[PDB]
Amino acid sequence: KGMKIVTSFYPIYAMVKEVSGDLNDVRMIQSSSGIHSFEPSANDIAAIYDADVFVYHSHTLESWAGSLDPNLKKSKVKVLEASEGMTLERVPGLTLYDPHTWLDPEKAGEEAQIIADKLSEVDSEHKETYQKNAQAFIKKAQELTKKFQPKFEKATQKTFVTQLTAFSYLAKRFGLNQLGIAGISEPSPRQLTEIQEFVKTYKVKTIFTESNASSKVAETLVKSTGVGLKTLNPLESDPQNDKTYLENLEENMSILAEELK
Ligand SMILES: [Zn+2]
Ligand SMILES: [Zn+2]
Ligand SMILES: [Zn+2]
Ligand SMILES: [Zn+2]
Ligand SMILES: [Zn+2]
Ligand SMILES: [Zn+2]
Ligand SMILES: [Zn+2]
Ligand SMILES: [Zn+2]
Ligand SMILES: [Zn+2]
Ligand SMILES: [Zn+2]
Ligand SMILES: [Zn+2]
Ligand SMILES: [Zn+2]
Repeated sequence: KGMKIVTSFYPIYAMVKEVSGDLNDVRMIQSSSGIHSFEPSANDIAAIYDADVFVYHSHTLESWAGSLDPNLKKSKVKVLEASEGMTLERVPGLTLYDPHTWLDPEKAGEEAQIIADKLSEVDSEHKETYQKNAQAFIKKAQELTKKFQPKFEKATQKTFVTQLTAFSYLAKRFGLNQLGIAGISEPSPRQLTEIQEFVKTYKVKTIFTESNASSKVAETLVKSTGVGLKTLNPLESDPQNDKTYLENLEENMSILAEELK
């Protein structure tokens, strides 16, 4: 029992719980369905306003976080932006940035260090603990990287196609390249030829889709490309299981390393 913390979505909950080292109680706004386009409910906003601290990933994703001001209401709350001053990257083809930072383990460690630095500024008593826990995270996240950097170096092919384009940072970590499919749901006889040419050019043996994807899109994908489907998890929603955040990242990069080697 300590500071009452409430987080936006899963990865923030996980990072705050790993940095806090169970020093205090942490909760998460239960974001039904999508977190990428979601404005909070009455209970959620009222409960974050009655909490010791509420932390969110970035203003480029949780736009509704900047609409808060405890000074003009119940002001028990400290609003922390876990990714303040991080180096995000514009989206190709165009100001909009790609907020999917947390999928890169080293960038996840960067965000965890920021979280620890901002949480020790609010909880002096236990700063030595925060800085400690985070510094262990950085180590693990580092080890993980060194575990996969070589097998992705030996990787024959370094490109993967996905229905969910949320892995730019994970790809840049290991020198890979992600691409997207240009057919969504009933494709034309011309779009079919184009997709065949695309699958040929890039020698695509498998198309990746969001975890718990819809069946209607998977069916048309398999029918249009002619290849099987594997699953990648953006961790936008807590996959209820007993695995640690870095283990959930290792899962994604294991799937990738198997497909590419
Ligand atoms: Zn208290
Ligand atoms: Zn989604
Ligand atoms: Zn997303
Ligand atoms: Zn910001
Ligand atoms: Zn950075
Ligand atoms: Zn001290
Ligand atoms: Zn404390
Ligand atoms: Zn490195
Ligand atoms: Zn399903
Ligand atoms: Zn869990
Ligand atoms: Zn491991
Ligand atoms: Zn899993």
